[PDB]
Amino acid sequence: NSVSVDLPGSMKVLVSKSSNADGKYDLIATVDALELSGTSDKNNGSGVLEGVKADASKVKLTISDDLGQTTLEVFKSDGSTLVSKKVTSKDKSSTEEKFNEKGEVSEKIITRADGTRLEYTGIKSDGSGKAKEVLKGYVLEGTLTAEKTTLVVKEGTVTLSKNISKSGAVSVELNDTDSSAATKKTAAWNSGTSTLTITVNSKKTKDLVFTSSNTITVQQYDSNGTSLEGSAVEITKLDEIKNALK
Repeated sequence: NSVSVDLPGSMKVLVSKSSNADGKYDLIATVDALELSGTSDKNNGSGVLEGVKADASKVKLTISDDLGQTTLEVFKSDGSTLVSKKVTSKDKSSTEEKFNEKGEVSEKIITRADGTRLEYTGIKSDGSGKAKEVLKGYVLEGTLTAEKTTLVVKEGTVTLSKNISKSGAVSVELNDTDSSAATKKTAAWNSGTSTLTITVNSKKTKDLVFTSSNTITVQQYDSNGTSLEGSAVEITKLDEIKNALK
């Protein structure tokens, strides 16, 4: 009878070959040992399935009509308040949330399609909390407010701040408390190329590029302070960001 359908979020659903007397299709899925079941208006594996955890928490799997997105939710045993929600979007990125007793989000883990992550923890009712970005090879740490995420790396008297706005726009700034003009770093941000250019003693020294691939690269200028030299090097560990700030 049934037809297996592959779903975003590493799940499968079995949809009946034919519809019932009401025209509806039966859906069955097994998600981490839990058996979920439902009925659907459509014949392609989309719709709603429900079951329960061993501890009586309610579970619902919602598959969008075009199979592009899945939502896996856990609720209190009466089904009233959310406990956890995982949404896998059509790019196969995911958001995984936990909620407090009021249904307010207390943790949000974003896994980008490329596997890098934003981890927001200890989220309060104002949308503030702790923030981490998990990149390939290293992690950046900072805070979340309702206005932006700010991830901070410190080296000497330099503080590098990577900001991710509420709308997702990246900007980077550098601030150095160094008194000496021979050694003080300053930097300018180019939003078009996502590039922070560092200057010391009125000469450009380095370009730090925050790529659309969620990597950081560093390239030096010649001693003339005007032309780039060599080729950009991808950062592989936090120590190499610190090196770029020296």
